Amino acid sequence: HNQTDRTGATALHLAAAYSRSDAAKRLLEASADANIQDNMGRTPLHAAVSADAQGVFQILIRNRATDLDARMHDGTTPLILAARLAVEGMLEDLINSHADVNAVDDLGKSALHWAAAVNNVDAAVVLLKNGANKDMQNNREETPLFLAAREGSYETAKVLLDHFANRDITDHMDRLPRDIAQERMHHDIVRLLDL
Amino acid sequence: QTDRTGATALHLAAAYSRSDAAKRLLEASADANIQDNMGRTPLHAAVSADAQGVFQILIRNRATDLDARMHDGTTPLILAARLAVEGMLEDLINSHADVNAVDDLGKSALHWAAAVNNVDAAVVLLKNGANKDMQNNREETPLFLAAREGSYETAKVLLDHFANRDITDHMDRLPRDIAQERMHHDIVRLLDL
Repeated sequence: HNQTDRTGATALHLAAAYSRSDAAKRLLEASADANIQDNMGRTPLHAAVSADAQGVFQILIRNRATDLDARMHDGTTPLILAARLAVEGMLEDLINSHADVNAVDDLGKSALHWAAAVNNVDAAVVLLKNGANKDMQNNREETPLFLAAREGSYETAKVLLDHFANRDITDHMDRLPRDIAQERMHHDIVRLLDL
Repeated sequence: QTDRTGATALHLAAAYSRSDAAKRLLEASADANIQDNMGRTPLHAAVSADAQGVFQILIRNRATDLDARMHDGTTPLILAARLAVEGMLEDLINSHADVNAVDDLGKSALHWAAAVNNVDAAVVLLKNGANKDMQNNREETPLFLAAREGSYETAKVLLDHFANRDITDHMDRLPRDIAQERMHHDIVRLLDL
């Protein structure tokens, strides 16, 4: 019931991963724990996001006891995961359900850092519109703009610059976003930063 | 809905303990917090009907406002306190309802429990951080209200919680004075202990 398999997956994890809406509801009605962590610290909500299981995702976010800010064993939250995976809708649904927009994983990266690293531009816009700290530094003193520049995420770097993200905040080695873009040969980003 | 009393389908599911209906409406994105003519949401109606199945469905639904106010400021917790329904007041508290919210007369759920001598609710409320000394608009503490209404069991609870017996109403009456006035002999002697 709250019994797990070899991967630490409960029945509720499996419903998430397999898109079993009804099984998910019966489990939750029977007081099944919504926040049990599997071997990687994923709760069923992490699993619903990874599986892009829209039905179970909606059931889990509607359930008041679900921890929308639950952390995997590397501090990854459902919001960071949705940002990284670029699944449709879930990112904005979590935000509208009051997930913490500025929570960070264990390396100090927020959902916006990750939207920038993977060039998930729609996620960055939604995050920025809902109070994401555009100039947040992670443990390595990297801002989302720094990561965009490093990864060649032109479209997301442009959204951040249009939101007046601070282009002079350097990383732990004193590198500007312009510097890391130049080192990594992202000439288009260098040009964008020079405008 | 809404209908003639201002009841949506979800109010009616609450009033008649229809759990299947309530679940179906919520999963179809019905607004959990529509007020009827008296300012009741489906959650107030479930408390009033003592509808345990629908009550549980509603409180497990994230978007339900557990602290919703009727037109006199009555919250679900206050209503559960007044009515002395089983289970519901504790479940609201455990779901993080505001223990210290007040109706428009400034009465908290603890004020009400004292007034109706709902001693179990007083114990639960005090255990979860209720202000034992909170004064309402008329400057009445829950101890004062227990004293006035002859609520021995609840006045004992609040005294055991070191409620301040010296706090007076707007006419500067002690709980001891009002018990004396209303000839609640058990309370006066309770208070002289």
